Amino acid sequence: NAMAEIKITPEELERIAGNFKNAAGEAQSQINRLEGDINSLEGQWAGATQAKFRGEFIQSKQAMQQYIPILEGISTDLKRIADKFRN
Amino acid sequence: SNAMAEIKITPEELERIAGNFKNAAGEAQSQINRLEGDINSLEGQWAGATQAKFRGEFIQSKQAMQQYIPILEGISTDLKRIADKFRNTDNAY
Repeated sequence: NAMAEIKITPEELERIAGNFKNAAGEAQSQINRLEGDINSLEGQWAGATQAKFRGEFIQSKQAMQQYIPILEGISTDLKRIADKFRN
Repeated sequence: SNAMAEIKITPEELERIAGNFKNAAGEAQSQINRLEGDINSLEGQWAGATQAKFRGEFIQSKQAMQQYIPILEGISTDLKRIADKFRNTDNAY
């Protein structure tokens, strides 16, 4: 009985949409904290070293800036269908 | 502290920052894994274009994390390598 398929409802869709929205927020928080770490290294070692790490970090940030809107889009799509069920 | 004035960070400080990047890479992988579980849990209840819509959007999110995670891992690994190099002139003389 424990393994029964949980049937889709608007409540389930909104719950999972929430998971995606929350994941987007956590991801943003993470990149903010890591940026702080890279900022903290400025002036603490050779400029060539800082340039390499800043460059890598900006590449990671660009990947994150693609990722977050995709998660938000999934959340929106789930909510759109949830509203259909309710209406 | 380093013999060289230009180096204002200790090996242990670099290792700490490297730990933040490693933790972040782990957390990102755990996140995409749990979201994958969610998509997988719904997939069999969708059909046609709707099923494909969610599957494809999720694949796109997974691809973005496949860019992101190795960059963070690389930063962590490289910070630790530099820590090892700086150690030779840290509190040495």
